[PDB]
Amino acid sequence: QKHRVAPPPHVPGHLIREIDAYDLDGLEQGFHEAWKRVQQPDTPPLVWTPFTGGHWIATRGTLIDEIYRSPERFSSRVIWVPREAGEAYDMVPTKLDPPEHTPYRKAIDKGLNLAEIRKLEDQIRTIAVEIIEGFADRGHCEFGSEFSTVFPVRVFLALAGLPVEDATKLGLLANEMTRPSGNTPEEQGRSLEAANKGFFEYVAPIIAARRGGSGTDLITRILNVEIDGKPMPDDRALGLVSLLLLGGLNTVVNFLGFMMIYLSRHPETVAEMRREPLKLQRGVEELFRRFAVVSDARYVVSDMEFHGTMLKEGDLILLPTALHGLDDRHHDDPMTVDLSRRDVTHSTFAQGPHRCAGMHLARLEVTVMLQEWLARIPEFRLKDRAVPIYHSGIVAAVENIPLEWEPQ
Ligand code: HEM
Ligand SMILES: CC1(C)[C@@H]2CC[C@@]1(C)C(=O)C2
Ligand SMILES: [C-]#N
Repeated sequence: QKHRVAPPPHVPGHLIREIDAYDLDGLEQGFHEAWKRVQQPDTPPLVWTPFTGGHWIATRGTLIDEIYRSPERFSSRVIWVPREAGEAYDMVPTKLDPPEHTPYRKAIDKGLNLAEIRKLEDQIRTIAVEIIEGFADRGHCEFGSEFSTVFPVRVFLALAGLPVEDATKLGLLANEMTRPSGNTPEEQGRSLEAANKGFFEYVAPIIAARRGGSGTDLITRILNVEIDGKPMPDDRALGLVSLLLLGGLNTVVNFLGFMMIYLSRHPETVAEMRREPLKLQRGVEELFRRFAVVSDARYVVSDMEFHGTMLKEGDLILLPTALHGLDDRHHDDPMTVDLSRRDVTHSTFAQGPHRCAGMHLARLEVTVMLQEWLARIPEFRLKDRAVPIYHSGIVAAVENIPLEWEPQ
């Protein structure tokens, strides 16, 4: 049974669309495909759904880009749907607007800037090689459970100086953040609250131990960046370290599954990467354009008209990032990966002040993964008749990716 809310007075009937972000119509065919069903040639730039507590959805790339770039009009004070979950959410600095956001972002950038990420290339490569060597000779693997859920997790836990045995409990918390359980807004709110608390409980002793610490790990490094001349307060630190884990341990995992399903079905595209290593390197950003996974929100700061649509203060707008990179008004033949595509503009990492702090790390993980994968398993396919299973929410997920190849 689907929970519906009645539309508020300012939402006209002709803009209503029954879209469930947590269980999209057509999701069994794929997450991207399911969002693309929403983006029809004449569909309005903003539509309103009665599901998930009632909210807007931006349906075109130009709006998505603009909203992310405009924090004075579209605040991060709520970035999740339903509102109850968004109000429970306590991660830093994603809940902050400038100027409060800026010193926390500066602190994160001390650890995640491109020059720092470059130093990690060899470590990341070693991890990828070790995992791939476990199955390359075998001729098959279930890519989700044996690679995509393993590689980024080992990379990030190593970088954060945390034990690998914590991966399972952290993954469970992350799943309830990005796809909270429940069939009511209030239930999903409670699920998010519990997961967010679980994170805080995990990180609290780590913060206490690493304040003023001598560790070289990512957490010590970022934690000990001063905020306005003083140590970061406890409340902010909890949200900050939690966010690092949430993003670092999960988002790339999901991206890799979608990417690899496509590649498994497009041997010609894989062959291009194998034959031209620079095409692989220069083509990674096209993969980010094509396999967006985040759909999050902003809070309308003031009553306004935006793209011909009346919005009220407090309205939530969901931003399905896939609808920028895959917008046929921005990219011709948007569902094909064209490694030589010159314009790859997308909002896979969002835009504006919150534009993904981990984006250099994401790009490097994917680049290293492809290089080491193709070196050891040059050709591969999805098992005949296999059906991946898809999940939609604030971050998309996919499982059951059985690959097969002739060992080289
Ligand atoms: C495929 C990989 C990734 C994707 C698609 C992605 C996507 C995003 C998006 C869309 C945002 C903006 C959220 C918003 O403000 O509404 C974001 C922010 C962020 N991401 Fe990522 N991310 C990825 C990887 C990573 C990694 C590996 C990390 C490592 C910790 C990370 C850390 C962060 C942080 C700290 C923010 C908040 C930045 C701020 O608020 O200033 N991300 N990410
Ligand atoms: C939606 C996000 C991708 C963004 C960074 C990590 C994430 C899960 C958040 O909680 C904010
Ligand atoms: C970002 N996750």
